[PDB]
Amino acid sequence: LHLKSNWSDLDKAKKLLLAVETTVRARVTAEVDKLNICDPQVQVWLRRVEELQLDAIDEDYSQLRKYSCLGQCTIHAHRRASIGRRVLEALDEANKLIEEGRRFKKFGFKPLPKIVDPLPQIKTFGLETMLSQLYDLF
Amino acid sequence: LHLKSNWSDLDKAKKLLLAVETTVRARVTAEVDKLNICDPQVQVWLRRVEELQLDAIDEDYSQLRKYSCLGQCTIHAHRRASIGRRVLEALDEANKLIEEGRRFKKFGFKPLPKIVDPLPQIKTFGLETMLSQLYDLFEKGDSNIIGVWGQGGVGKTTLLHVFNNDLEKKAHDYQVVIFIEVSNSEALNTVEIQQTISERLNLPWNDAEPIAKRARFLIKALGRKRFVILLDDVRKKFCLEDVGIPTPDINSQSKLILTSRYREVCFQMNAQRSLIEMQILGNDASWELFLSKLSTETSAAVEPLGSQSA
Ligand SMILES: Nc1ncnc2c1ncn2[C@@H]1O[C@H](COP(=O)(O)OP(=O)(O)OP(=O)(O)O)[C@@H](O)[C@H]1O
Repeated sequence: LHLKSNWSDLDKAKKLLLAVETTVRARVTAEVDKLNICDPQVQVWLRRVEELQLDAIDEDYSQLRKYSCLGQCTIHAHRRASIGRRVLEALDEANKLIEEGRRFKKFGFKPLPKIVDPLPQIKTFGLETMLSQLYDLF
Repeated sequence: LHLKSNWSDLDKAKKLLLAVETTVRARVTAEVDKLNICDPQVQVWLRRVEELQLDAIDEDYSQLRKYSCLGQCTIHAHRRASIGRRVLEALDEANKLIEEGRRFKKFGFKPLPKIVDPLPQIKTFGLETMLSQLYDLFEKGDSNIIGVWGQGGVGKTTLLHVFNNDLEKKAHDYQVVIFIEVSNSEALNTVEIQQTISERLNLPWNDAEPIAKRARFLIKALGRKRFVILLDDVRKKFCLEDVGIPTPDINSQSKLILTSRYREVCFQMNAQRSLIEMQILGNDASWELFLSKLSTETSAAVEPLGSQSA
């Protein structure tokens, strides 16, 4: 019976993937604090991690466990194939994401300097006319 | 007969796994002592080690050893398959945990700086009214710069400490609260302030970076965060952009709180309309504070009521 072992491996992979995602997010947040934009590859990896949605197969396996009351009954044995393929797909996808996740070394890059750098914006009075004149000559 | 050899290998793996877990836990404890949070991967590994529960198969094999009286009898030979699979599963799982356990090199990481940094919480008396007033201007106030003035040593620093410590009770949208002690000099020692702000924002401090470039860097850094900076006892007018603090505007949710001994310098900070005068404590508050600084051998000589003594 490989289904239970594979689902347990999926549980371990899910926990370890949560740990890896937490570490990566912490590093990316540290880079962001330094005025740096997140690395595009790391952003794609984060998107794939967020879109994994292991909760769906978790609830699906729970629903099957509701009917896992008799192994002998086969009325519900048809959906075992769906679980058997989806759990394996989630497992090897998670393994690929883990192997990629552990490998990043850079997590950000300095963005190109902005077109305009903000300056102090102290409240002004009656400067509209001369500002318009400056725009006119500019 | 591979069962006995496999169980002996499981025993060796269990002992070596206990040793590995002890070493890893020692390293994690050392990292924790350094204010560092445990590495999530190491935490998951520790959880799996704790959830291994080799004692269960140990007792199960002992129960089988009670019936291990005859190899030939099939009465208990049925459970040999269960032992044969569970022992192997425990063995190769333990081997995987060992190979992973030996490989970690980092065991912790510096956590993100807290929303509020704790400050001394010396016991206060009769500060509730002015604390409520400070909250009123901090929340309702339409001006992002709040100025407080009063006589020297009337609790301005104490009010800032208690207010900053009380901010963690209430919920707010302010990510970072910064406490700055400007009264260290009248020459505006900018390096210490920049280091404090950089430390509070998890920024990597640099030694050879010029002051003006750092000021621009912090101005950009504070430009995306709703911050609450607490200047303490400012004594001369100084440009906020010079040190790196952006002057908050109505379009931003950041609030600036400063204290001073002089009304004029507070007026110079464009905080003329978030001004509160620090009134001295009342007679009842002064009396209840006075007892807190007296020994009972003296206090029990003064505290009791009813009987009147000089
Ligand atoms: N409500 C209070 N209850 C108890 N102690 C208080 C209270 N208010 C102030 N203090 C005491 O005042 C002492 C001096 O700090 P305080 O906050 O009064 O100074 P300050 O007004 O900031 O002074 P300065 O003008 O020199 O900067 C502290 O040691 C503190 O114990």
